[PDB]
Amino acid sequence: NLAQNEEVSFTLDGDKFFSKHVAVVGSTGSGKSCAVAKILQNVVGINDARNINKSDKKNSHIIIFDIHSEYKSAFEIDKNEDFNLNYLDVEKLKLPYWLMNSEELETLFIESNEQNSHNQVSQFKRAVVLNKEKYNPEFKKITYDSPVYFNINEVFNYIYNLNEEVINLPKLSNGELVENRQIYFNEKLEFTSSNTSKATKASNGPFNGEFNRFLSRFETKLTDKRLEFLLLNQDVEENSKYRTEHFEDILKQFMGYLDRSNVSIIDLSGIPFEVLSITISLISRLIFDFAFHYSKLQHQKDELNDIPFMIVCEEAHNYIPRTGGIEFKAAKKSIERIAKEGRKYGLSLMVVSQRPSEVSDTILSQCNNFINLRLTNINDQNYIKNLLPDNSRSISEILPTLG
Amino acid sequence: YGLSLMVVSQRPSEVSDTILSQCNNFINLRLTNINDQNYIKNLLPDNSRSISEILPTLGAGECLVVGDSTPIPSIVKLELPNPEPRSQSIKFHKKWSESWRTPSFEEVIMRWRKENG
Amino acid sequence: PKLSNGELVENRQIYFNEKLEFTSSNTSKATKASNGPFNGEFNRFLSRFETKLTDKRLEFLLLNQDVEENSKYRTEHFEDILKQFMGYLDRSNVSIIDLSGIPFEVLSITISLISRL
Amino acid sequence: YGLSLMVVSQRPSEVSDTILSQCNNFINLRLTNINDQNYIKNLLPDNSRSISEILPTLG
Amino acid sequence: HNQVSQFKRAVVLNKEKYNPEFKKITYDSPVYFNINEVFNYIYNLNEEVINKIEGEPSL
Repeated sequence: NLAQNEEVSFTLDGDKFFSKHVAVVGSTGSGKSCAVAKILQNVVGINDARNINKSDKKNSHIIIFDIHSEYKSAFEIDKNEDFNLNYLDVEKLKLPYWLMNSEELETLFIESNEQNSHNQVSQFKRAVVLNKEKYNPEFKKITYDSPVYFNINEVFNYIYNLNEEVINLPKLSNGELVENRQIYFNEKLEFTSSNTSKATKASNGPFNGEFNRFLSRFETKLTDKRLEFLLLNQDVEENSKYRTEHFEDILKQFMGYLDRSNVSIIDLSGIPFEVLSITISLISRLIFDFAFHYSKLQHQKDELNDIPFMIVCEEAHNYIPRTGGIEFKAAKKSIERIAKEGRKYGLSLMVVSQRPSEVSDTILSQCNNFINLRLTNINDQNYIKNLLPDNSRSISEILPTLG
Repeated sequence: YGLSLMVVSQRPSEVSDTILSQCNNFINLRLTNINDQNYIKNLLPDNSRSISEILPTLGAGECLVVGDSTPIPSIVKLELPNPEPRSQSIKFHKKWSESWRTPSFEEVIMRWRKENG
Repeated sequence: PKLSNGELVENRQIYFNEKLEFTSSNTSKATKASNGPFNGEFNRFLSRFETKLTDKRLEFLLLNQDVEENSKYRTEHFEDILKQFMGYLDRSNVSIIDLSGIPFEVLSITISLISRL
Repeated sequence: YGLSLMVVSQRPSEVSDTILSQCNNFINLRLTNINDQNYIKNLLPDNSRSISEILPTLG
Repeated sequence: HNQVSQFKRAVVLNKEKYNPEFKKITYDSPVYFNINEVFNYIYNLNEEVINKIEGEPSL
């Protein structure tokens, strides 16, 4: 209802509002979360804690990137009204680590708080691609960026075979002269000493004595409970139940199609600050790929997307900052991917934030609708007023005077 | 060498000045951004800086022409093209008014990889 | 440079045809080996370069010459190409260049190429 | 997280602007430096600019 | 740059040696690291001499 007159009903053009990006910024105390929740209940069909869409389930799609777990009650209703919510907390989230491109894998495993040693990134890359090839023989082209299943434990055991003491033709001190190195992944293995010689050379490995602390940090990662949502600890059966043929199931639970939930909250409260960007980028990349393939498949029949996706980004000033370090590179890349393109393939981003003066302009300059609440910071006011397509003596004077 | 430019932009304030200043003739439609207003005012010749104040008020289908080719600035009404230009954009609201429609979510994943990758 | 099999390479030009395996660094005198000036300095460069080559959405650039029949194109495959942009093949008077499906990170490069041509 | 700031200074033009802008309420005593008064005026909420002209006079 | 790298390396080494139980020994970790042997570590790096006699490895 209009602020000036409470009897007149105020309405917009819905087809021109959600189909394009919207920026939602403001300040604490003005109910910015209040406005977001009201718009969300209006669009999904929550009215007076009751679902209008009882008999039939409307095709409303929403995925939310939550960092507080302060939006669950915005859609948690009594069960009798049949409005299910796909609550994806840190515990229930299942994101395989083998659908993960080169940069993300390297940043997750290889990158450390120190300076890396030579011939470490290359060796790990070779181990991962070789294990991908070994586990997936059916697939023709297997590369470092190929999303195919592999075991991180086998790669660790390969790096655990740092201790080569018998070769600088194979000379391995397993059995007598074992040739194939594929047994490296199966077991940790034990070799003999260097105080011996034969027809060939029996001295230290070319990589000998250079991965030691890399094994220390790496195995520390392999036994991390906070990172349990990557299915990293593959020893347990449930972590190994998901395979290349199971890429289907892990993606339904993002779309909520496993439980036909119109709203899919992805609660990222327990995600470590070191792996948050990788998670955001992976989810964004897979959503964009799904939308791209889905749209391109339907061009043959001469119609566009049937299931549009709507993504909201709770305080996105963190992972797409205006200025920042290398921590949030992949998240920025993926959010830019869905920002610049996604109108063609059926994707819309309603980014929400508290500080719009600290969010990257490469994503803020593309929202065709804005709902800004009360502002207290002057640079916030100036930046918002400059970004707004229409501001003529009536929009530039109201931002601080809001209630 | 037979190359001249004509620029089409929603926000003239963001296009680099290295080209917009090279334009001699202008087709100015309705504008609602003060920065665009001022930037256009600055680039326009002084002969129309008085009539240039009408830019926030051009009705639908009306454009203001300023430059050398026209003898004097004028407001020209433009006839609709035939066939009309249309973009196959997706509007989200009607697709959200329908029931749940499964993608069958199999052939898309098959299309992810053309043969094997 | 010394190969793993021991054959010294006199011409580096063999690198073009295939990849080659080398020997290991040794501090002794009978088989002394030293790392090259560019040893291990292109690992991230190589990874990103393979990532760019293996992209399926960038097929218009014809980057996968190794397995596809994209090596057919030559210096001989030429100005009949140029006439496609400008429309002399079908005698089209309007050269519309749609760039909706082009991925965003290669849009500027393609625009620059067409403009310079 | 349960931590807040109540900033105290005599030269607001010298304190970094990226914390003073975080302050929501103000306790303004007499100010005699014009460069500080202009800053405190520009940082204040709009409803208080008219009443803020008392700062040089408060005693 | 070399000073920063050497100092952080020495601090990490001392922190790891004196705190074996902790795993993610980082340069910001609030664990004990004595400065006398860090200064000594810089001293010995500044005065180290490598042996290049043939046969034995260069240590």
